[PDB]
Amino acid sequence: KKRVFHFGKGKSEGNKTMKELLGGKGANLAEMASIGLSVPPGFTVSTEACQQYQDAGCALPAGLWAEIVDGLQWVEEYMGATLGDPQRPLLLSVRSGAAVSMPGMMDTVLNLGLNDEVAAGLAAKSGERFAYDSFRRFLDMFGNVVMDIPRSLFEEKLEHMKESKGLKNDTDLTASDLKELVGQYKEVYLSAKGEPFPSDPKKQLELAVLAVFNSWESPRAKKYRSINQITGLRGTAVNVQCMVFGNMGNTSGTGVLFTRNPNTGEKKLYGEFLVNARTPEDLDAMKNLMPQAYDELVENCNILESHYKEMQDIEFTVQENRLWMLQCRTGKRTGKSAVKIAVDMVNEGLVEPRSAIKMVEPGHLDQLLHPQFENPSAYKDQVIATGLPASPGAAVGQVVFTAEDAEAWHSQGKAAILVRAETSPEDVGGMHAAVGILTEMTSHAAVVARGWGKCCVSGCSGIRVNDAEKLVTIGGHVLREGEWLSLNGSTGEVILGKQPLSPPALSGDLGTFMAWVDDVRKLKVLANADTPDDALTARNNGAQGIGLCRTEHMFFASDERIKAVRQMIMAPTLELRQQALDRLLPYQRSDFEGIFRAMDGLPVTIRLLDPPLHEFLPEGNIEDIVSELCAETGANQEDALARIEKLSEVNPMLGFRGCRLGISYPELTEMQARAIFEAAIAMTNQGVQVFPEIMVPLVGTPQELGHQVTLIRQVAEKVFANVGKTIGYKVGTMIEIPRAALVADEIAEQAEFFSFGTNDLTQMTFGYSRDDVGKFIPVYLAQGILQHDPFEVLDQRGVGELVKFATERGRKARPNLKVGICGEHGGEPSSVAFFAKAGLDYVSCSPFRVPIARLAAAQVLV
Amino acid sequence: KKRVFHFGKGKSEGNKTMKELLGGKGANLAEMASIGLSVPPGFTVSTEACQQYQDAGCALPAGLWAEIVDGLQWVEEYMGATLGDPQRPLLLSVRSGAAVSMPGMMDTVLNLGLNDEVAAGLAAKSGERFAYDSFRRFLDMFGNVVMDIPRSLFEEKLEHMKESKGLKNDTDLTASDLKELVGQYKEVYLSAKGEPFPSDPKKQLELAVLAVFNSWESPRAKKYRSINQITGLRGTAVNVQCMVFGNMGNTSGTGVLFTRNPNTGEKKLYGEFLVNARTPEDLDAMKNLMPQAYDELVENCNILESHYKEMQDIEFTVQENRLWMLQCRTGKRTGKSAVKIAVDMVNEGLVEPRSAIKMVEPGHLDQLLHPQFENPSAYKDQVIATGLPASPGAAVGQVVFTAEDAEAWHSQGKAAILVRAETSPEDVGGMHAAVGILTEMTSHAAVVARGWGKCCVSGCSGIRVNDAEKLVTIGGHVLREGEWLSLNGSTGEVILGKQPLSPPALSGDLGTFMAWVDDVRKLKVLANADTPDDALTARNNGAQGIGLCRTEHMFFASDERIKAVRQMIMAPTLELRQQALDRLLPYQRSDFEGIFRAMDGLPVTIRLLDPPLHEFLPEGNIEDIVSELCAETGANQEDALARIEKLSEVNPMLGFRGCRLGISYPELTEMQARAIFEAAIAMTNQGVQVFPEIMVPLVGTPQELGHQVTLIRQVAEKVFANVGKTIGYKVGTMIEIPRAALVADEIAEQAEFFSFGTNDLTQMTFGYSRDDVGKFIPVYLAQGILQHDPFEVLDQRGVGELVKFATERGRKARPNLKVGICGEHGGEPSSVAFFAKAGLDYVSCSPFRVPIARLAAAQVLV
Ligand SMILES: [Mg+2]
Ligand SMILES: [Mg+2]
Repeated sequence: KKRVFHFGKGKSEGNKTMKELLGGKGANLAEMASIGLSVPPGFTVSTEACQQYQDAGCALPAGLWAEIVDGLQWVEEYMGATLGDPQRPLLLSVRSGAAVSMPGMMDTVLNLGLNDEVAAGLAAKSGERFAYDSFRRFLDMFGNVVMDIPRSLFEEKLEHMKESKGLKNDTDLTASDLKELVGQYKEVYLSAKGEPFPSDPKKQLELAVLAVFNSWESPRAKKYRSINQITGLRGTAVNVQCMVFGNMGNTSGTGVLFTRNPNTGEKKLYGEFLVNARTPEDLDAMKNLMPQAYDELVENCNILESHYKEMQDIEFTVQENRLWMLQCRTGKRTGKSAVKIAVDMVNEGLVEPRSAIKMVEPGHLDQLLHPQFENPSAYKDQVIATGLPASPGAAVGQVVFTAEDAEAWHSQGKAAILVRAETSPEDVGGMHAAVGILTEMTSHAAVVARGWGKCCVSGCSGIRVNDAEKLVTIGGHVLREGEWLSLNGSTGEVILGKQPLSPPALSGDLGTFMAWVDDVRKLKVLANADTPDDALTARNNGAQGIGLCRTEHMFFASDERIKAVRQMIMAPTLELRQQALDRLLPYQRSDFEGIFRAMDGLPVTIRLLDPPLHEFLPEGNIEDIVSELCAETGANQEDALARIEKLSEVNPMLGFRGCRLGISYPELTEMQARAIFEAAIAMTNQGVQVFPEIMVPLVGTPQELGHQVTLIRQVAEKVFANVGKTIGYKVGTMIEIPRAALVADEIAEQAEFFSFGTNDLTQMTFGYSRDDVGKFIPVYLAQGILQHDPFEVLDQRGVGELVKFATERGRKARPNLKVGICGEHGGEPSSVAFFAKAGLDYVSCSPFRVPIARLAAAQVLV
Repeated sequence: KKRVFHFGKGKSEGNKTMKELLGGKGANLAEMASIGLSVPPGFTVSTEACQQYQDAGCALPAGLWAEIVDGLQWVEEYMGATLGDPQRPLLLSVRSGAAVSMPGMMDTVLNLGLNDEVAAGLAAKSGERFAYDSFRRFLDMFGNVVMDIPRSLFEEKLEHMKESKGLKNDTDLTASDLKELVGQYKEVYLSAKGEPFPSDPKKQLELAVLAVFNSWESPRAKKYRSINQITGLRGTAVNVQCMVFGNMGNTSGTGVLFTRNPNTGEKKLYGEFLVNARTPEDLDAMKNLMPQAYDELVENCNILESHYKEMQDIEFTVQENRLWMLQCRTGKRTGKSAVKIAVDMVNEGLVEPRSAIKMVEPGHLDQLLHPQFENPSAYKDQVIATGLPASPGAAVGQVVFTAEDAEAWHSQGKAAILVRAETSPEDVGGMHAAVGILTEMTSHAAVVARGWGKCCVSGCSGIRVNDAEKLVTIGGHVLREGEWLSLNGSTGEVILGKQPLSPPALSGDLGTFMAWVDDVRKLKVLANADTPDDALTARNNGAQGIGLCRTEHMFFASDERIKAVRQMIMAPTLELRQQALDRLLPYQRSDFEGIFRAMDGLPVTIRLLDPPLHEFLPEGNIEDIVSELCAETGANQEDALARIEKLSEVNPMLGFRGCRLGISYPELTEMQARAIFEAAIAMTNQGVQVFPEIMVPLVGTPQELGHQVTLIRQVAEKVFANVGKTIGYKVGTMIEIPRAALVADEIAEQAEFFSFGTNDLTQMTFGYSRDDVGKFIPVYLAQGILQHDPFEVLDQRGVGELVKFATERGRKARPNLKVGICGEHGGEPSSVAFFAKAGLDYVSCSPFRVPIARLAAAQVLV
């Protein structure tokens, strides 16, 4: 067989490697057959046959039809049926298929080899209504796809029939009605084509083949190929196969199933079977009717899992007590099911760890990191609305309408659902105290929740929040302060009442799976945390330390801390401006001690003040901003106003911030370094292992870094002397300025470690203000100008080149330079993959993204 | 002579090439002597002698003193005088000097070999008061620099003498008073050193030599060397020479001069001579007293110019009818003098063009591009204040206090001086109409003037501008509207009245000099102009076309045009938003026709709209902004407010601007392209040669550029068809986004030319908001973190690498890719030099910077 390959249970001339000749689908059919799967017999016309076709004057090649006939004869003899015979009928299916995906190809044609005589022979065991309904559809399909007859001509008589009969929803058409349409359809063949419908099965087949070959050069198919610059190909193949039915009596039927439970992972066939074809009946009912069939099904499923090393979602049809395998694909499943299956298959000795790692997707794993309801279905009779999955996870708490109230609930150890028509940066404190957030995937609330791993249903516009009064209008029900409400941040649903939460998992399979993940990955995964509590949550999620502790975020923690910063900025005498810095030192030192204890034994990287001073000022009308500052700091109006204007900036993202501030106000960096080293020593004295790292933000030259490094080392010497003890530590820098990447060799002389700030790097490289990019990104994506939003998915070609240059040049200067990334791409699978192959030492992300990062760092290596 | 080289008129063992052994100064002295200059005889101790010194146990090397003695004997026999002899006295000078500049070295010591006996022998012909005053100074100097005796010990007796005598301003001290101090000074030698002042000339010399060798390892000298990582050196040399005086009678004197007039360039000795030493007398008086001397001077000057190929500023001393050449250096001169001298020296066959080009500095040339007063001195008795040279040039006009009034004066063809305590972006229209600007080098007014080439004296804080009333308080005089006032933007002066302006130059020397400049340069120099009048001013300054015409600046031209843009932004129906665009089309088309005619025969590159739409909105309180917009566009309050907020941005430099706007609102780019092509055809039909170029701003990907290019080419096809004519044109892009540089190979597929926008490129590369960088740049420069402001002087190491990468990769893709730069570095000498060697095709700057650019593009090549 050089152009036509037949195939059947345990028989096939082709093999799984011939994707070129047999096309993707052909090669798979051959493989499925080659391993003993009960697949209806058939044959495949190679892509060469399609090439010789278009080349030999775009006409049917010599000898092909001969081989095709051999194939069919082989299939007929195999199935115990013949093409165009009422007694022993043989109906076929004709599908196309290239080596790769390709649109515009001839649509699948079912039940070929059918005619008035065969249709009657079919009504025999399957029924009359089914036979002629099928004959009608075939005439339509074969006519439109093979003969190029407008479907409209056919639909013109189908609806013109109801206009006389009495219905429009086809299903009422009786047997005779169908026979009448069959006649009317054939006349369409004479009216449109001039000639009659080919009643000879062989003629149909021939045409169908030619129809497929011609589909390779179709408009859609060529545009597609022309767009992706797809060349070499050679054409499409022709996959022919036998039709089968489960309506030839009670000794037949159809069913679908997952070789394993797609929700729990339990190793048990999970599906349903329909007898003679109503509503489905479970599997156990099949064997109790078709024993030899159910047994064949079982052996088929075992084969699938043994060979494909994966759970399968299939469609089978048992015809007259004989089972048939029609469709098989890797089965979708929940994360719970994904992890259990991966682990059982390893324990079963079916797959090894390195392969199991690829069986759990980031989406699967995410599901297991947040609490979930016990039965999202059991509460269908209670759902009262649906919004957007701003942040996955299940939550149950009492309704509240203010951050302050949420915080209050939290302080009493109680669960509250914060509900606000919309949120603001001032409610952030309450949003963290709430067990769930609900507002009337891109909303600013959603983003915040995700990092915390907090449930949040945003964009639920079908809601009205009554503030004056303490109630909210949602769906048809009204909820008032104190009433229970459930939120599903994964589905976006807003159930009513107190739905149950699945209890902690005891299987240990997640722990088992993750140990493989951690064994395989080379990248370390750190966490971005600014508080002792987040440090703990990061450690519990497997973080190997803290790659980024943002000191500015340690002040927006309380009104008191914020006022303290303002006092600093408004100081009149250095005698007081130092007193204000001294005040900030305790807050810092206290927070660092807490973070260090939580990270006992792990490296902790703390970044020097980065935001422009303007950020720590009240917001609102200028007059009011001035009033608040005077009351909070003791400054007069003139000075306050002058100071506010002086701190104002046109482009704050590139203004007076980062090391520029640290360099201009040395005392600031000296205060933070003192706070760090003193906290470190205090915790060491209590037996905590502390490995502090100090990082300088927004550096663009070696000089800026050197200046800050000198300051840090000086403070370290004094603190160590004053406390009579010394501990190791490291000084490093952020690489978020494109210039820094360019002169990374020079910068590496002073920095012991590099930490890419791809957020800022992406902003400066693209010249994109993330704060304002929302005004044109949608258009860029819609227009194909951008493939992905650079802020979510690392732009490997651009930003990526700078990361590579910087990494290479920095390590050439300091061979053991530690290199990481703390931008948000640090928790994004495709970005993490790029960082791994770029040779970075680690990635650092939010606490709850840590497991995802770990998974991604392993998957890229296997 | 292997360690000590003597030298005299036409005699010297060393030569101009021995900068290593003889040090920079030694080699020069040798060269000066080697060509027959009348330089007092002397000798130089090689740097080896200094090395052997520090190495042989930091002590005087063997044989050296022997050679030193040979040298002195040679000099004595040469001069007809002996060391330590009253009758035939010989006084020496001892200077240090390495191969390169080096601070911390032993200070120059004059009149060595002096004592009580010699001092008397000196009082003989020079006088008593001079002799002992010199002896006193020598004792002091020799004691402090050679014996390490605190000057304080000496000054303690110098002021303690006046406390008894009766004066403090040394010059009254009589001969005997000096003799008394001489005695008191020597006692300081016994009190401080223990031993007496070495009265033996030979001992002094020896010590002096050792003093110099020891100066190489001095604190200051080592820190300096340690900072610049200066190695290899080997030490400093010792230059010894004979002293000479012009106070030994009427047959002696001293004088200084320029071999050519430093103000006009006239080939005539320009200087003054002082007899026996009062107030100086001109040169002609020298010959009429010392003929053989004046004749020697003449031959010396001719030699200097013949050998050094440059005008010289010197100091000479004629002692007893014998001339001596003491100091020679290239003479400072005005730009007028620089150009005339360079051109005459070529005509004289003294230097060739390639060398003359290096004789005129950018500062020199700048002086000749703007009008100047006839005699800044003649108006000294009229100056009434002094400020900052915000923008060079002389200006004479009537005082006015509003832009509107300046514009009014201009419309009547009259000269006005705009005077405002400070200026704003709204007065820009009047500032251009004024012939001069004056406000009460970094002020925003100054910068603006420079481009226009307009006179401006900013920062003249000693001024009070009375608005209510139409007068201004300056100096002691009060000026009211209409009164004449003169401004010097070069000096910063504010003369009173109507001072005369030098008439146009007729020499033709500037034209001659510039033709050499233009012959040598390879870079073409284009101009940045947005109006027909600026295009003309650029052409008159030698611009070879327009590298950048900013279309946004073509709208801030008149209230009407600005309102038209606002109407566009506030359009309610597309039926009107197009009517608003149609309105903008005429303004554009009309301006382009004008620009094209002025640039007949030269390429004109026009850039698509670049500023964020927010920029075209009124400024002020929000409520007022809304009111104005409603009145100007017909919008209601709600919509106006919504629109204003919607256009607001956090970081406008990286927001919704440039091609992002052109891509999101295609009609905008279609309107501009139509305007361009229609203007081009209209002018071609009138016989003007038009070579239009369309440039796409702020591109970061090939896709953004392709999208805009497609739009442009479509409009070009329609316009050419509608007008039945076709002309050539080009499409290109700005390279101001770091990412664009990185993917310049891809971008080059669509762009026919690259134009670097180093302003923006520098902002994104450094992450510097130029609008806000002023808050830390001063500190960075003061702290040595930055060498230069990157926005003025191209950062070759960083921004420069991106320019190189982009240029190389872009040309590899499109070999004939035209590559230029239009950022401000395009007119900065060191930046222009970098662009030339980077292989760019051209630079484009403001109109009046064009000649400077041309000069710089030539100087880098010779
Ligand atoms: Mg950052
Ligand atoms: Mg720009």
